[PDB]
Amino acid sequence: AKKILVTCALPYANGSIHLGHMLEHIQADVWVRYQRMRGHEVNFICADDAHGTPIMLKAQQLGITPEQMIGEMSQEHQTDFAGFNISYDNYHSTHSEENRQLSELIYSRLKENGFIKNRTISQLYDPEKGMFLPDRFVKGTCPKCKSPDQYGDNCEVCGATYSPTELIEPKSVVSGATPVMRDSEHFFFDLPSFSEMLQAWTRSGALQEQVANKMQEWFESGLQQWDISRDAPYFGFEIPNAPGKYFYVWLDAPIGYMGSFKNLCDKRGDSVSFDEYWKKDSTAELYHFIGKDIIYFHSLFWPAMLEGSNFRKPSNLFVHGYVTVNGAKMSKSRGTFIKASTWLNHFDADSLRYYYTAKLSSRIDDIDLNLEDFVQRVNADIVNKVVNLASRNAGFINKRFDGVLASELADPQLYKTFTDAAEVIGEAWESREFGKAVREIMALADLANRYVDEQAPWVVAKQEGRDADLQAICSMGINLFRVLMTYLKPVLPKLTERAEAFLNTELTWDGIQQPLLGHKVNPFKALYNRIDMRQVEALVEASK
Ligand SMILES: [Zn+2]
Repeated sequence: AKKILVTCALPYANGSIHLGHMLEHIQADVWVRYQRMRGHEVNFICADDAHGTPIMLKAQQLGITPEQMIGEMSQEHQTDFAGFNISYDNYHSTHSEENRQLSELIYSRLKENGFIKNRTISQLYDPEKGMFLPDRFVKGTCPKCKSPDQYGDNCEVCGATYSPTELIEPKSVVSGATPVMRDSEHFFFDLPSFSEMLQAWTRSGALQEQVANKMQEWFESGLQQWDISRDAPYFGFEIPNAPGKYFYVWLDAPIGYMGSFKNLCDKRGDSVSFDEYWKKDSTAELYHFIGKDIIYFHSLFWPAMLEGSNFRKPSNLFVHGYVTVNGAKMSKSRGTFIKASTWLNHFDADSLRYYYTAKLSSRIDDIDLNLEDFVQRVNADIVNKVVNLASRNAGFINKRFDGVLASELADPQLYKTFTDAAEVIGEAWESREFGKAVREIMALADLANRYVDEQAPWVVAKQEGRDADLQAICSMGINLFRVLMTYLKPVLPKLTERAEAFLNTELTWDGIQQPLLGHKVNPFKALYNRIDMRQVEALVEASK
């Protein structure tokens, strides 16, 4: 009955999708698929974050327009996400008319409401190229240790940090020219005016405890005003009434959440849903799945901007930790910085979806992809626990019973044990306690395989006169498989499709209450094959 709008953070347009992005998009997709299974109206919304100085400069380096470059990367990203079955209702771009109109609208309301301040700043400027330089486009000699060729605000030899204005013999990374200090008028969002409102959000109990604790540190330090403008030359949207000034990504990137939804509504010819979801009086739910590095933005700047422009605020923020591989941050030299596209050359999507889901929880702790454990766990749980219930039983049904399952459950009390677990498992999906859900599902899978072992169909099948017993045993196992695959349907979309083809039925959450009786199933080739460490080694080699 609920109306739910769910986002993931917008991938930056100047890098390929990697396993860190995939943790976030898979986590959100599992949640979204569960919510759809429970009958809710769900809109899963994302987009590429496509503006700014690094994008402008990279396109100039490539000798193509920024529009061409971001279009190519948007296609690459969407191809990768589609390969992992991320079920967006719309994937748009911050470089869009919807985002331009919403950025202009929000800015105009913030300004009319007194929340935009003008301030003159001083920044390093490349007088040959004719542009202000972000810190990382200034290089020079470390003032402390005198090491040459250091970039931005820190030295990678001695570890010192300093303003780039302290670098010795500074050079523009863009042109090689010596930069100079130049003043410019910038426009700032008066975030400190929302401090009391934001403090009340933190105490409310909606947010992850770990997230609320971080916000307390930020209130202690004191909220600052945030620059929302950039000078030309820029790739982005110009500020009304301010020639030569553009919206900085702080302002336009999250508006892409709104612009992507507006695009979806407009393409559908739906003239009511945008306001229904984003007006202050909305009864729809708004959730953002994000990582640890963007908590401050989404918990402080973003709700303040929405409040100040007369829009509703997020219902909650769902924050996850970082991905590690083999216990450490992804490492290019070790081949553990793994692209989504590369992953799919070696493994299917369901394997990684399962592995991350088995590790995920409602906390912000990091998620480790241990590659040895990945092989062991996929083979143990998918191949040998869940799919085994179908593969060990379906042959007898197809070959000796014309594909027809028994007319009654052999063990109705065991079946009820499995259906009774739906409440706790669904609550675990709902609360983002994914690891708890998987543990419960796999405990049931162990109980199902225990049942089959106890009945010993490989013995019954060779014994004269026991056809009916064999059909009963094997049909019971297949019905337990039906239930387990329903619980795993948010996690394993492709395996689920194969299971539905075998079972001749769509799997629905409520459908488990009606077992398959006197019901024709289909033959299948392997539903899921084993993986091995040779494939892991190949993936690692390919990623170096
Ligand atoms: Zn140094």
